[PDB]
Amino acid sequence: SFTQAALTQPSSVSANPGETVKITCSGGGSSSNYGWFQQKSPGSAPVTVIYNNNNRPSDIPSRFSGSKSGSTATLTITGVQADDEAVYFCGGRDSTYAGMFGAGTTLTVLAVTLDESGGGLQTPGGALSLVCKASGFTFSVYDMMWVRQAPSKGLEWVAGIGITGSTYYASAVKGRATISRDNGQSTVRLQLNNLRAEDTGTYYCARGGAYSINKLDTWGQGTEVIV
Amino acid sequence: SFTQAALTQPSSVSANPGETVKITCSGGGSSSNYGWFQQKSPGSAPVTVIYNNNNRPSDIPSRFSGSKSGSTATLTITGVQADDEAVYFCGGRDSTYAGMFGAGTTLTVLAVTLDESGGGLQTPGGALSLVCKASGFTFSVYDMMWVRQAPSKGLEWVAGIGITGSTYYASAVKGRATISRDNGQSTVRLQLNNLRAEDTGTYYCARGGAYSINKLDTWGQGTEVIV
Ligand SMILES: [Cl-]
Ligand SMILES: [Cl-]
Ligand SMILES: [Cl-]
Ligand SMILES: [Cl-]
Ligand SMILES: [Cl-]
Ligand SMILES: [Cl-]
Repeated sequence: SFTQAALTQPSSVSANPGETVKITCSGGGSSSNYGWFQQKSPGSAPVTVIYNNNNRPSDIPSRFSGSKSGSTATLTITGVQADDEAVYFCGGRDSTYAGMFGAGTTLTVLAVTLDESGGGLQTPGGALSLVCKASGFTFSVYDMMWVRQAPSKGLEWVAGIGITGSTYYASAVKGRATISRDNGQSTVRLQLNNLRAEDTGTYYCARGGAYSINKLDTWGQGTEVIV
Repeated sequence: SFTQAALTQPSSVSANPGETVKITCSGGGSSSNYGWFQQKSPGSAPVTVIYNNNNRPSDIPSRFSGSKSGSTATLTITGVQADDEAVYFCGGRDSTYAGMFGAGTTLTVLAVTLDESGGGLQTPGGALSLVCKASGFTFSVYDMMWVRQAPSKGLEWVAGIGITGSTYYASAVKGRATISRDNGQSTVRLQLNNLRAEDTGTYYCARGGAYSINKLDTWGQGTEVIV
């Protein structure tokens, strides 16, 4: 718990389209081999791009290749495309019978919008603060609201705010929630305290209504909250 | 908490490609209006397809239309495509200042694979059982393993099983985990007890190695576990 050992790989690498990118990883047991796994977003499942140092799965383009040299391995992507943007995890094993990963290398390849943040792990009885940053429109003339969705459940209205600052809250969160807006920063904020397990879920900000869900024309991508 | 009121919409509707589908929803305050939101998978953010009874956002095809009649509204999709498969939520407001949703209507439009299930919400100190169902290959001749990923963290090896039944566990779960396989049912099972918050995350089954992550050529889609 207070100790960890992982494979070493770089945090990030940037490339223009069409370039050849190489990412190297080191560590693992002395005779170990290596694989590489692509995860295009934290919510998508990894896929293998290279296994056993240098083999491609059938569904992977030939522009992906790999090699091993000693206790290092290298992933090469020729002709990088925007679609190749992802975190690439190396994996292998230690000198014992345990699997090991690297921390992952993020590959970066060099309109009305709403962007939520502030979620993550939370303690029962604790509090959270979510913020949505809007852009691409006159923020001050729109009502805004938050909607959430518990794991394997439907959409639930949480709170909303009108253009004169009137606020409205769902019974589920009454007494514990505060929604506010900062027209200068084009942000809306949702504070929620005395967290319960029922507060767990994905939280979306959306534009157009405060309590009138029918007026919503634009949704953020959400932020996950786990109590 | 022991009471709920929502808009009424049907659980599901099935259609062949090219058909015109209509889904109707009822309820809400007497003068309320309605919107419709598409969610293609529980992990993707909703998007508005209709708002204010009958308006389409600019990025939505004209094959989507809506109408309101009294305290009912209807979503129509002409020329349904496979890509239209999704849950469609209606939304509006009550007679008071609160937003309301329906439970959502699932639209159904009429190889080596691994499919995990058994996750969801869990209580600290409780236990869980995840199962992966394999198909498309001779299951009994492959090593299999589970990997997890905590919110906003990297991949972590959990446990693996070889073709002779040898099992291997990460230190994080030693004493609390049991991995098993049923070659007859092409399933692998991960039991985990005395759950801690650190056990929260998405859990993947993958084919090819028990502790040798480099041998993995195929990944499941994952199952989420929240303690
Ligand atoms: Cl070794
Ligand atoms: Cl207002
Ligand atoms: Cl409103
Ligand atoms: Cl009314
Ligand atoms: Cl074995
Ligand atoms: Cl192995």
